[PDB]
Amino acid sequence: VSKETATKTRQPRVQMPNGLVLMRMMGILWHAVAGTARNPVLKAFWNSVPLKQATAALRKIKRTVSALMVGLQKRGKRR
Amino acid sequence: VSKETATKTRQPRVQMPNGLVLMRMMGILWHAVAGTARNPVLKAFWNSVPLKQATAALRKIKRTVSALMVGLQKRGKRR
Repeated sequence: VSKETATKTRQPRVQMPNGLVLMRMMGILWHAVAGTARNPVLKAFWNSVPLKQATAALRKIKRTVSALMVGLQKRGKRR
Repeated sequence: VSKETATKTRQPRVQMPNGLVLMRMMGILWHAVAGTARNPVLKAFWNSVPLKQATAALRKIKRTVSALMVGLQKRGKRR
């Protein structure tokens, strides 16, 4: 549920599947470095983030975002 | 100065340099879908934002952030 994902993002006890948490970790860090947001339990999990497994997601999820970006451009001109 | 940029994130009159404003657009836009925070300044910038040229610039930065993670791995084990 997208409505749920939006609520779970930046919410205490973000203990969810690895494939889901690793899809929000960098998002939070993006604003954490230059902005705000620093939850105790979040920090603990972040300090426990694997090395190789992190890069594996970095080179995967980011590609999908790029694919969709160009994908929508293919349907920019209809009719 | 991260402390200086921090208070500029999601702040009105965010007329930052090309590479700087893009970094903000690649952050707040994500939160706008997974939460909230939709400033007219960003909406206007995104409205007139390039399509084909965007993917290229974004991918360029996507590499750097991922390279940093791998770079830290080479310094995870000190002595």
